[PDB]
Amino acid sequence: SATAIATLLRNHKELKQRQGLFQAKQTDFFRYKRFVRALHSEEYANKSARQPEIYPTIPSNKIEDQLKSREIFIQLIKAQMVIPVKKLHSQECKEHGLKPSKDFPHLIVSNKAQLEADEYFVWNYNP
Repeated sequence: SATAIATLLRNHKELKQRQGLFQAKQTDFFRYKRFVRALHSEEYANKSARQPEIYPTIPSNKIEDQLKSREIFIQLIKAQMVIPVKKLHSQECKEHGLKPSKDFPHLIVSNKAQLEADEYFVWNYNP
């Protein structure tokens, strides 16, 4: 179910996912709110319409939506298929013992995953 959702949304257009440098490998990363938009995409709606037993349905009441959206994403964090990260500004890479790249931002593991809108996450899963 964590695996099922991640497999379905791993490349979804609404993640607007970019490549960054994570522990020295090129890694896709995205903001939490754009993952929520993939949960509201029509792909997810049709798969939860047919297998609500695997893909949990997103209610329409706005606050049950928010809670069901984070419940789902927390399932991905616990399965270790996404990792919360910090996206470093270039001037910050020397504080962390890194050197900036022209083509990619540096990402480092984040202390806590409080699931705010623009929190960044890297994928840690390839189907």
